[PDB]
Amino acid sequence: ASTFTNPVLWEDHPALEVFRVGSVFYYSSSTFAYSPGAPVLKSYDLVHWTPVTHSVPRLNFGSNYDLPSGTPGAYVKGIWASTLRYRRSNDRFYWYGCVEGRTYLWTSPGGNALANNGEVPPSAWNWQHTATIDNCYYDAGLLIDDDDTMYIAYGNPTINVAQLSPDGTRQVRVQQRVYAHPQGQTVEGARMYKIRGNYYILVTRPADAEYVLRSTTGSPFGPYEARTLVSRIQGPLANAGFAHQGGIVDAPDGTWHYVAFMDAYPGGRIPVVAPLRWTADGWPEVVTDSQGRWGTSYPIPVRGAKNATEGLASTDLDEFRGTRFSEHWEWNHNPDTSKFTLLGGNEGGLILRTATVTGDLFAARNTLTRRIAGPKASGIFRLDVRGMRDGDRAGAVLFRDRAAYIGVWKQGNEARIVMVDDLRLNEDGWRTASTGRVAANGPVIDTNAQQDIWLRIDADITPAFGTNTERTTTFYYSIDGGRTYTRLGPAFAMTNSWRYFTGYRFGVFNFSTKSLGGEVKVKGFKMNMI
Ligand SMILES: OC[C@@H]1O[C@@H](O[C@H]2[C@H](O[C@@H]3CO[C@@H](O)[C@H](O)[C@H]3O)OC[C@@H](O[C@@H]3OC[C@@H](O)[C@H](O)[C@H]3O)[C@@H]2O)[C@H](O)[C@H]1O
Repeated sequence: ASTFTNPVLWEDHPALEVFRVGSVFYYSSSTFAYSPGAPVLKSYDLVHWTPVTHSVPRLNFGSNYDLPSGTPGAYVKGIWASTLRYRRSNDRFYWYGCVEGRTYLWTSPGGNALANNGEVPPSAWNWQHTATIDNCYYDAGLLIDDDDTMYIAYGNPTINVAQLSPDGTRQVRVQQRVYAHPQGQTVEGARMYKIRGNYYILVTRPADAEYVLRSTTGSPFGPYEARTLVSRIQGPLANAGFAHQGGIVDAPDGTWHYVAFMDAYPGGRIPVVAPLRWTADGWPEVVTDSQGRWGTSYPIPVRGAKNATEGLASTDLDEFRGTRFSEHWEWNHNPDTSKFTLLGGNEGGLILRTATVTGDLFAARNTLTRRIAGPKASGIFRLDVRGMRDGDRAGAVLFRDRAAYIGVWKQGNEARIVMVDDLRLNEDGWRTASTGRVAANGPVIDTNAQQDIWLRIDADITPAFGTNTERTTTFYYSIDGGRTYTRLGPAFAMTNSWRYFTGYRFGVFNFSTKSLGGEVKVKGFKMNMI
């Protein structure tokens, strides 16, 4: 396939950093209070991406990341725009991110990637907390320079550059205000580069432009001068704001590409790719289509690229086998590890024991989530719910700050299917605004039905950002082994607001309104494109 179409991945992976090691491209994204945090995706062509690891296996940023006492928890805090690079000299990946005023470094060995055309064996990833720096590198962009000195560009509304110690664990020096926009416009989203002898920093003007800065002195400390890379460019997707932020990366053939993202709410922020050309005077420019738009299709960045993949694809059936989750799953806040187990053996399965007593889904620990692929997808959870106890509520949630679910309520000796809507957080502070209402009752389910209940969410995430239209999701259940599905409840209208940042997700939850002791088994999950 000699060309590709935008977007390259229709899944919420915001604040991307991209770089190349040998034959492999790596992409790092932001995850807020979702745990594990800071996913890493891998590609051979900048187009087909597979998740391979997460840089922060459990969030270590403070006790609120364990959701100890309900809303506002650490909702919409945690990992904002951060940065990742691979250091050849010690075969180590470095992830830095500022969270609530301190900067955290997590590192992993690379399994000798520099020597194996950039491949990291799946077993070699092993991320550990390596340092904390007592300066906030808001919207950090790491550069490992050609002489092995490490720098971080950061800031909002103006850009600073810090020099780190040789081991990357301490700040040695900061130059403040290496760039300020001359008309007082806010910039942020720094990514930092050393390209053919010169220093570049990419910054965004939220949320519609990207500037390229270049050091006027040839020093990493600048000062820097700017040119526009994109400003309010049209395409390649409608109703998804503007392509901005992101970063630039070289393919093995020496050609450069700009990987930006779109505000494709209600789905989230998704990556788009364009080629770059370099001017004779040493600046990069986006290659547009014949109409000056970010093109819907372009030549493939790598020809005859490897197609091999690690682990389960986004749409692959996941029966929760083995000892670890696939790279697609993330908990809402850190999980209580004493309250879930992956069963292993022939069948696998995930046991979710109730971990929180609450009437409020947003206060519940151990809600397991994953990204919805767009523009439309069905997510199906298969459960055994015989272990539910009085007051337990479990099910499949369309999860965000305006949420709905289809699930099972156990009251006394009755288990029944319900559809619940009007679950809402207040965008001003993220306290609960509504704990929901039963919008429809489904049937009472007997023990045989309880042993195999299938819960289905059909979500439409077709972009609607900036429009007056809200997309809708519908909910279904099966109590005949997935052979027949029955619709339950109204169509649920989804928010287009950007304030929660993360897109809508599919999730499975289990909590109690009375007491702990109950459990469900999640036998499987499947996402189908619809
Ligand atoms: O378009 C959705 C996302 O917005 C960008 O993120 C920043 C955001 O930008 C506003 C988006 O809507 C515009 O109409 C408006 O004019 C933009 O300002 O809001 C600002 C910012 O968060 C702030 O960052 C600095 C920090 O110190 C503040 O506490 C924090 O509120 C946010 O990053 C993003 O580009 C796009 O995806």
